[PDB]
This record gives sequence, structure tokens and C-alpha cells, in this order.
Amino acid sequence: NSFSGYLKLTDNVYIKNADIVEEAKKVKPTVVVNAANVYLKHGGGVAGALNKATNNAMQVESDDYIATNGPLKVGGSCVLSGHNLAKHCLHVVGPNVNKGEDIQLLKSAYENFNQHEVLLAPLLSAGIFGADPIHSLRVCVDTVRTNVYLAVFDKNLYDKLVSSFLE
Ligand SMILES: CC(C)[C@H](Nc1ncnc2[nH]c(-c3cnn(C)c3C#N)cc12)c1ccc2c(c1)S(=O)(=O)CCC2
Repeated sequence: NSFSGYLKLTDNVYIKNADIVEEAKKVKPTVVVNAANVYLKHGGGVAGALNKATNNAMQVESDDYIATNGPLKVGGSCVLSGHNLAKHCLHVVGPNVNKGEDIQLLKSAYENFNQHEVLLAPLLSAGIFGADPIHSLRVCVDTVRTNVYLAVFDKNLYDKLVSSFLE
């Protein structure tokens, strides 16, 4: 868990302008969070990038999990191997509001983080999932009670988020 260059927002939330994949390779965290969908199909975005860094091992493991257990619920999670990125990967499904899912499920999604003492995570439901990223940071700060290190791979958005938090 050798996180470097993060800015501490609250006693348990830290943030950095960084690619979560590069962070996971350098830090070797106990847990890395994937921004998953309910069938664990890592087709693009954060999930595709994490799977590619495992050379597709994450996708094969995910398909076997879904065969035995069925899909996740929106707001839910499962723990699978971290492969070369972490000890464990926490696959968390935030709502996709561009596909009509309820933004109130973002609180449920972040509540999954509280079962793990330390996590490297992306900003849930941001990007093409369509949630307002400033709102997602506020739900993270108000919900997560364990130690979360957020990697946001866009300097423009990182600056907006920090300036929103410090108002
Ligand atoms: C807001 C945005 C800046 C942020 N992106 C990221 N945040 C942190 N580490 C990242 N690595 C990469 C990366 C690394 N390689 N490649 C080819 C990619 C891609 N794509 C992207 C990325 C973000 C946060 C949450 C979500 C998404 C995007 S989404 O659009 O994938 C939908 C799911 C929820």
C-alpha cells in the first residue's frame, strides 16, 4: 500500500491525478476496485483497462464467477483475484444513469468499500456511466469510512474535484 503523491481530502479519503492501472502496478494495493457492470463484461473504460493489464485473466475468472453465481445487482459487488494488480479485486457496480439506473444506488455502491480496510478505486459512475463526478465525490466522502485512495485519470477533472471539495 505504498501510495504516493495523493492529496488528503478527509481523514479517510485521498485523491490523485493518475491512471488506476499504473497506480495498481506501482502500489500493489491489497484491494483495487473495478468499475464493473452486472455481468462482469470488461469491454472498455476502466474495467477494460484493468482486464487488459491482467492479459485477460480477469475476464476468464469473471465469466466463471457469473456462470456459477449469476449476475450482480446494481449497487452490489463481489471479491475476485487481484491478479498482478492487487491481492484482491472488488468488482463494484455503480448505477449507469445514461442507461436509466437510479443515482441513489451510488450510496449502496460505495458502501461495498467499507468491508476493506484500504482500497485503490476509481470515481464510481463517472465518465460514460453519466453521474455528475462532483456528486460522486461527495457520496464517496459521506459514505466510505475505511481508507480510500481515488485515482482520477484526467487533470482537468481532478482540478475541478479538488476545487469543489475545498469550497
Ligand atoms: C472520469 C474518468 C477520467 C475516469 N477514468 C479513469 N480513471 C482512472 N483510471 C483510469 N484509467 C483509464 C484507462 C487506462 N487505459 N485506458 C485505455 C483507460 C480508459 N478508458 C481510465 C481511467 C472514469 C471513472 C469512472 C468510470 C469511468 C471513467 S468509465 O467511463 O470507464 C465508466 C465506469 C466509471
